[PDB]
Amino acid sequence: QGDIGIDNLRNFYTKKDFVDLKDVKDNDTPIANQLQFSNESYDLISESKDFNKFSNFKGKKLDVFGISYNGQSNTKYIYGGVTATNEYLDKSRNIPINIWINGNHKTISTNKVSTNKKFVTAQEIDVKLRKYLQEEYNIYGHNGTKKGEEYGHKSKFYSGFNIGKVTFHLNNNDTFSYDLFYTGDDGLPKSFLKIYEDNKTVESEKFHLDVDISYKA
Amino acid sequence: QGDIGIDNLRNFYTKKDFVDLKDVKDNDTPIANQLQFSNESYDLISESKDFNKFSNFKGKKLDVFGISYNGQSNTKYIYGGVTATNEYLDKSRNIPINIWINGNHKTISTNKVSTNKKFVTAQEIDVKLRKYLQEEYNIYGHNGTKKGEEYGHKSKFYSGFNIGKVTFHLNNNDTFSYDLFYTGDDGLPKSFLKIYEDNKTVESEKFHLDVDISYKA
Ligand SMILES: [Cl-]
Ligand SMILES: [Cl-]
Ligand SMILES: [Cl-]
Ligand SMILES: [Cl-]
Ligand SMILES: [Cl-]
Ligand SMILES: [Cl-]
Ligand SMILES: [Cl-]
Ligand SMILES: [Cl-]
Ligand SMILES: [Cl-]
Ligand SMILES: [Cl-]
Ligand SMILES: [Cl-]
Ligand SMILES: [Cl-]
Ligand SMILES: [Cl-]
Repeated sequence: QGDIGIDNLRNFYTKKDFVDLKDVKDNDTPIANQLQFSNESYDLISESKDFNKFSNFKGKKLDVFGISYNGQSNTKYIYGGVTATNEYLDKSRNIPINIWINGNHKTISTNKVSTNKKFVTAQEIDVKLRKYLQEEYNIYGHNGTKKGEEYGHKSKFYSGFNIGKVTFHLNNNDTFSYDLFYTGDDGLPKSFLKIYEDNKTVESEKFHLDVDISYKA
Repeated sequence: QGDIGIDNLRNFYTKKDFVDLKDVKDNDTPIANQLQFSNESYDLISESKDFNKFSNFKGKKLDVFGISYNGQSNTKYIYGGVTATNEYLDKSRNIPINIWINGNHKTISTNKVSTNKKFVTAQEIDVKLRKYLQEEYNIYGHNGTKKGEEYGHKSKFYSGFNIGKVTFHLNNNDTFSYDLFYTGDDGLPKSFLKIYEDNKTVESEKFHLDVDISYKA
């Protein structure tokens, strides 16, 4: 009856704790499309369509960041999220953001959207960004504060917004974008998180974000 | 270590065959809190905290319905489950159900939740209901079909749900409820089935069910 994608976007992007593993050794299985990181409670399984990258990462110490969802028994899944552990930046870089809210542009940078990775996954930046947008603009509704109240509750999220895009602007002239309100075919994380299966990375010092949020009735 | 309550709720409510005995004579023991029904393989022992009811039932022909669990040697236990054999309905009555799934209400009646007893145990209705909810909504996970796939697998049951209630609405009214995810203190049937020890009955023609299933992390 309902759209499970609404609660799932809000939960998985803004309430559930992100995966944040540093310098963890992959288990080096024969599985071509997965890396696997074991701990005392569960195994985290990363899936990617970049088999060549994953082959190179087999048995290496790696960083993992993003959104996980439940697997059978003591397993959890994440799409991509994996980076190498060869070099880092000397400190956290806050990613510069150009943001348009109902067509009105401003700029912001925040400790809440930052990385010290030399190459960071687009996933890590995106999930941090959406958590921040929920905090500041209540984009998915029910953020639990008064921040973003000025935009109303007209959308099916009980928010002011139902259209939005994050655009990664590379030093290039290249870009790529994700839809902030994409719920996949069924509103389930196995579907909507699949956008991260390329394990796309960006050079952290050499990109910025353009963000757009709006409403259409 | 795991939560044995997960597998036990799934097994005892949805895989293990329910006790369904009709017009069986109690053995008329001196035991105040138990009735006993003997067959060629084992004795089924019903336990209740309603000593007055059990005293009245001693040595009578009775109906027994619910969930049994293992006793020593050739014995099995059930909490309550016992009704008299004086009168019945002319055919089975499907119990009307109001159900909320993630806050969305609909109505259903089904042959799978029905009784022809004039007074039926809340136990019989509850266990039938939960088997039906597993079939239709995969509430306890691993139902073995695609029904309920649309709710996902985020919960520790590998299902879309971790909060739920069945409410018996009497026509007076008077309600009482059971928690659909209660596992008792230890996850064992001797514990979680104890909710049925009152041998509570309802007048079958004069009640309906309100059911609520949802998820929180
Ligand atoms: Cl499981
Ligand atoms: Cl990398
Ligand atoms: Cl509004
Ligand atoms: Cl909307
Ligand atoms: Cl709402
Ligand atoms: Cl999809
Ligand atoms: Cl780049
Ligand atoms: Cl069993
Ligand atoms: Cl009775
Ligand atoms: Cl009917
Ligand atoms: Cl899910
Ligand atoms: Cl859970
Ligand atoms: Cl009643």
